[PDB]
Amino acid sequence: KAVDPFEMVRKMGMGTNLGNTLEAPYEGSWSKSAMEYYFDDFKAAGYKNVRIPVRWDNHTMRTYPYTIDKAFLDRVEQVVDWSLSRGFVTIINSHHDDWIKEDYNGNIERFEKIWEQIAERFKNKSENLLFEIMNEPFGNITDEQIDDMNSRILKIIRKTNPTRIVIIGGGYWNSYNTLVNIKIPDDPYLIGTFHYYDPYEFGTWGTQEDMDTVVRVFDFVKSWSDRNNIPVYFGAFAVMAYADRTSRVKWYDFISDAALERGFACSVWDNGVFDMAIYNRDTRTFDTEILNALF
Ligand SMILES: O[C@@H]1[C@@H](O)[C@H](O[C@@H]2CO[C@@H](O)[C@H](O)[C@H]2O)OC[C@H]1O
Repeated sequence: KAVDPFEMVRKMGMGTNLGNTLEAPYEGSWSKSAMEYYFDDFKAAGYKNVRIPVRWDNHTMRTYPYTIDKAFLDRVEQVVDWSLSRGFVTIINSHHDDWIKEDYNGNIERFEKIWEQIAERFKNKSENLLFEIMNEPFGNITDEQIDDMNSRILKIIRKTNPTRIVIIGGGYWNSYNTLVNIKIPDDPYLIGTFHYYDPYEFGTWGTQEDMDTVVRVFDFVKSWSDRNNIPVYFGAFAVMAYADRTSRVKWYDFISDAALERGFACSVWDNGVFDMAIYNRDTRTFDTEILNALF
């Protein structure tokens, strides 16, 4: 007996991303690196969870045995503990580690070793630390390889983390269609996550129709959720350009109302740039209007 996915999702509520930080090529190379006070402010702001993207590529050896720099693991643990110590449901993953998609067969072992070491190093963390296998799994990889990856990375995790909730891609959506996974691993500690995906990238968001599209997507995902008995998590919503200020505020308010109503847990995307940012890391102030739209 441990905490179950549905209980975890209800607990996660609305949260935030620590974007363009640990998933940049090197911490700091993009947005300001992680500072402990970030978490004090997130807490004071109402966030109930913090997703922490991480790109392991440049901190892991490029050749066998694919060891992760101890120094980097220490760094991620420091940031995780700041989050966990403040009561946040904390999520860590693999983000922008595209090398794995560029050659699945050739790089899957390095990906396993990476996950092997992560699971090991955090095996004793609170139940509130969740393992998200890979940020946006859909794309330049086959549906079979995606399924193979989840099964094997999940199996690695389970050896040292028997009951820790793992997050895997449940599907994605766009203005034309929604895709959901039918092939779900047989595990009692999984949460499904969906992101906006468009296989044909080759307007501006915020309209009426756009909202009708999302409510549609959300209802289908919800049906998926009830049918497969698996909670839902929108790990990075509101990653779009809007026609104007008033439209942006409206979208955050809408999206979060619709998700929380259907019992979905979610994290807003915040790249810390002042440009899809809600929290200013230099002034330690939030875009109050948006924060109120989320809660
Ligand atoms: O500044 C850019 C970031 O905003 C960008 O972050 C992507 C935004 O969409 C989300 O779905 C992705 O997860 C997130 O990585 O990355 C590139 C950077 O230059």
